[PDB]
Amino acid sequence: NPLRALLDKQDILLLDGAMATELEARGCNSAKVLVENPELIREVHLDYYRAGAQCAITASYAARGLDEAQSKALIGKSVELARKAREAYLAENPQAGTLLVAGSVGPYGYHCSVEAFQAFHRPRVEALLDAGADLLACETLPNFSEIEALAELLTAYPRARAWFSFTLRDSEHLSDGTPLRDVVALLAGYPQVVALGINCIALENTTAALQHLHGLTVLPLVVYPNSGQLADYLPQWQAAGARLIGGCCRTTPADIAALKARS
Amino acid sequence: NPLRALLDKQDILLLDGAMATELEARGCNSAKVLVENPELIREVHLDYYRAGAQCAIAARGLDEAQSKALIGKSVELARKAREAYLAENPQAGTLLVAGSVGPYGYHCSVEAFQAFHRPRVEALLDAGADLLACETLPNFSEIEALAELLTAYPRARAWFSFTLRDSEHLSDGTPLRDVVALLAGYPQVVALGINCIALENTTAALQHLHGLTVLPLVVYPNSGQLADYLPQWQAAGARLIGGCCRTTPADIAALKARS
Repeated sequence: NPLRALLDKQDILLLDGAMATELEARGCNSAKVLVENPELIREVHLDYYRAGAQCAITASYAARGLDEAQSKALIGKSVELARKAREAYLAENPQAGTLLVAGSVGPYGYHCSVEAFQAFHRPRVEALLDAGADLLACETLPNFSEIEALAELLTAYPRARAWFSFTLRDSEHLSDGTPLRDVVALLAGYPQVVALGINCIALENTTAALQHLHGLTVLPLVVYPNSGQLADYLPQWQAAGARLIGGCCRTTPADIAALKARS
Repeated sequence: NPLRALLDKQDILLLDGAMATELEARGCNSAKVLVENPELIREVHLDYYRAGAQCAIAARGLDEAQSKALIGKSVELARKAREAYLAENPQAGTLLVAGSVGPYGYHCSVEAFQAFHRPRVEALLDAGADLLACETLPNFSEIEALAELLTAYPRARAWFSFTLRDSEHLSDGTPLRDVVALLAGYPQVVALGINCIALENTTAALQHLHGLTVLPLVVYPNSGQLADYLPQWQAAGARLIGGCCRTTPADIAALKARS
């Protein structure tokens, strides 16, 4: 468990934020930057580590024209860059403790078979795991059937660890309508899933959602919503069992810096 | 870009001058005036706008939420004078308020520089500054940290002005070709130059930078005429000109005339 070392020493584990915002500042215009401007992506990760983030989440959301062996080299490269920045930060501040790189697995795109979802995600899971991600961020998941497929797929790789974050229709249901009490009940049978929560969601919908999950599981809860203060919710969220906190769309290293201070 | 509107119409953008001189004239004797005499500071800014300036430019028992209200207030006052001036003479064009970001005064970590400057940057930006004056920067490492810190605020725009050891090196010894090469990778940095410097050290410095970038150069040195250098400086790529220590609205008035 990559989270056990940290959660035994501190109440809050800090995540990073969006990537696009920092890149826009440096004059960027999706996975072209991994080839043409890899140094920028290296620097953005370094900034978040500096602002106080303890876990980095990867860039570059594969491509038309490449086979699936080229895609993994691309996907893997984003993990490598996050790793380079981490080493760089550990050289600067040796007293910074344990830092992690999380490889991202976003949603498909609907209704598919479990095996259809598994064939789709398997390239990326292996690419991220082989590249050296400490854990897998299964995020922005709206579909229950797709959730099953990912948790089953993970069992093929015994050393993999992951969290599962979802999008919501309301405070009690997935975006596809599935009741949260079923999603939790499912994932409870999967020890590899080490954390649960929500992301890419509006701020004023986060707390109720967390509160509901808070009653269904004592797994560390994960929260990183979109920008409007984000650091102002940290008390409510922590009380709702949230232990991994960061930001999504429209967030910058500044929001994470605010979080560091409030913890 | 706050500067394109002005730089598309005129060769020279006028900055203001010192503050202490005008305040001394009105009978002042660090942040006591922001709370006790805020009207005075409003007037000095109004005075500089009249003289021809187009751009206007502390905890101890206080927490950092109070400091930002103080720091923010100084931008607000400059904004009030601007509205006051634009009510009086509406045909005066576009005027800007620049929030100041001074030096750490050495060696600190990048994160230490960023933690130090983050309160003030957010305070100025939230208060409504049009751009940030990163001035009197002697230290290269502190310069990096600041350019990086700025990327956290995508809509922020800034200029970077430095102090020098000679005409080719920062006060910390770093060659200017390194400072320029670095800041060239940071689009938010919209102008470069020098400030708080002796008059007879300005032109050589500008001439060197002139060969390294075509960004608008910023110059505002200490008092000795300051307006007498305006041709030399403009020829050296300078487009933002004003004064620093010991300068008064008179020096800015002189510049207005010579352009």
